[PDB]
Amino acid sequence: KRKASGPPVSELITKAVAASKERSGVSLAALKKALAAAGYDVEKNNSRIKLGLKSLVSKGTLVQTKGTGASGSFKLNK
DNA sequence: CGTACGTGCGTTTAAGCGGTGCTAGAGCTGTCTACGACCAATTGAGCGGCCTCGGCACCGGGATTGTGAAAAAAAAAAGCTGCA
Ligand SMILES: [Ca+2]
Ligand SMILES: [Ca+2]
Repeated sequence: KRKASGPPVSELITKAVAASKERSGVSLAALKKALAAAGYDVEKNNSRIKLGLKSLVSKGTLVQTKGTGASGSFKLNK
């Protein structure tokens, strides 16, 4: 009955947190802190989270509404 | 990407061919009467009509089923640890 709680951590989650936010939103900075809130402070995972972007359009998971140079305002169904 | 098929060879097999010999049975002919058309009178089954009353179509409201997204929780690739 204590503090730590958070995510399931991959493309099951990049699709779940982007959908677990009630509405649309920007960048690596929104998605990672929702994914690292439990206590696992970000170390080497920084390249691993970063990679997910081409992996999502190539495998067809999130369309990006906004964003250019490692920024991406990712969408699901409206 | 792996191998199931096609091609082409030499070897083996029995189909095909002609002939003979045998006789089952196909198919023809004649006779004869059981059987089915045809008939008229008889009459009852099944037709149209007509009435009724319970099954079922439709409704509303509740219980149940099944799908799908998220959130959590087991379970394996991706990183490294000193040992030996
Ligand atoms: Ca005859
Ligand atoms: Ca009737």
